[PDB]
Amino acid sequence: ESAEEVWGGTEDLTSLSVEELKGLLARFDEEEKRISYRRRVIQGRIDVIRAEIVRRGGAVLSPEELARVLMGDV
Amino acid sequence: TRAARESAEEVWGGTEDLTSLSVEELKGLLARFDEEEKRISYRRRVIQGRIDVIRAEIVRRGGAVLSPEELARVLMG
Ligand SMILES: Nc1nc2c(ncn2[C@@H]2O[C@@H]3COP(=O)(O)O[C@H]4[C@@H](O)[C@H](n5cnc6c(=O)[nH]c(N)nc65)O[C@@H]4COP(=O)(O)O[C@H]3[C@H]2O)c(=O)[nH]1
Ligand SMILES: Nc1nc2c(ncn2[C@@H]2O[C@@H]3COP(=O)(O)O[C@H]4[C@@H](O)[C@H](n5cnc6c(=O)[nH]c(N)nc65)O[C@@H]4COP(=O)(O)O[C@H]3[C@H]2O)c(=O)[nH]1
Repeated sequence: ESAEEVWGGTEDLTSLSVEELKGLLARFDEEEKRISYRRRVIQGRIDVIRAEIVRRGGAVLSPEELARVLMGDV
Repeated sequence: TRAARESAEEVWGGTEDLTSLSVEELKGLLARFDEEEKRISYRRRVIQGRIDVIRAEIVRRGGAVLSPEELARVLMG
């Protein structure tokens, strides 16, 4: 929370100390871990939604075809 | 890879069986999902942009200093 604002008024980084950067880094890292996770998940759910469109209906996908779809070829 | 799944109470919130959705609805869901995907990938970009900037500054001055002793224990067990 305090990370979003301090990073906006801190202007340049030398004004901070190392043990303060370790703090900004920590609270910005996991926010990136879960935003990237949430990203890859919905990105994968899009490849199966688009793949579903071309299989015309209730396409149950064998573990064989899921690999192809998840790479990008839906 | 675990903390994300815990706070991911909204990523699998009201999801539906994609093999049950009708062809018409799939296109309607593709639109909604395509908009959040492009919005989370931007916030992702600007965020990881900060991280690289702050990680560079740290390494520049003090850095990830880890005494060869403690580091050995990390690699050992
Ligand atoms: N449906 C779907 N969409 C996807 C997938 N992966 C990425 N996208 C979306 O489409 C764009 C992908 O561009 P790219 O040609 O992979 O081009 C990417 C890629 O070249 C690079 N990039 C971003 N993150 C990474 C990463 O973690 N690793 C690598 N190697 N390149 C990355 O930055 C470019 C722009 O990324 P963004 O701004 O996020 O823009 C991304 C994102 O909005 C996927 O598997 N499925
Ligand atoms: N072509 C393409 N491939 C993609 C894209 N998004 C993800 N990938 C692939 O999927 C892997 C996992 O990405 P993640 O789970 O978001 O995990 C990512 C993400 O969390 C993070 N990352 C990616 N780019 C940056 C960056 O510029 N700064 C920081 N701090 N982290 C980054 O590190 C991991 C990157 O791992 P990579 O070795 O790049 O490995 C990436 C890359 O191989 C994309 O848009 N386009």
